[PDB]
Amino acid sequence: VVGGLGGYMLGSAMSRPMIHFGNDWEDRYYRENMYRYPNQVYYRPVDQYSNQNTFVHDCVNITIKQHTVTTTTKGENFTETDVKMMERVVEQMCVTQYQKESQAYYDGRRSS
Repeated sequence: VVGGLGGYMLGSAMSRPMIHFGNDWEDRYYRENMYRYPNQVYYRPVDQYSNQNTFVHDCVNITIKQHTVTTTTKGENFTETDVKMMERVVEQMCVTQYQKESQAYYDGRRSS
């Protein structure tokens, strides 16, 4: 727990997507430095929620407050640029993550 976190669950596993920062150099810089960013995202269970917006952005909030602290406490030091790029990343991650947390719920709750 990040010294707060009301129960937050970690993700599953996703990869490096191919972001669209809309600057040529940004698309290069990320293509090299993408490994700095997390391979999972922290979410809340779908068990009540409403609004994909807040699922993704509270996920992005916490995750960019977790994989900072988790690493920024070991003497890594995330650049400003990395932090803003990581936003696009963890946003597109947690989009796909909520597709699991909704579907694995709504389909898991079938049985046979």
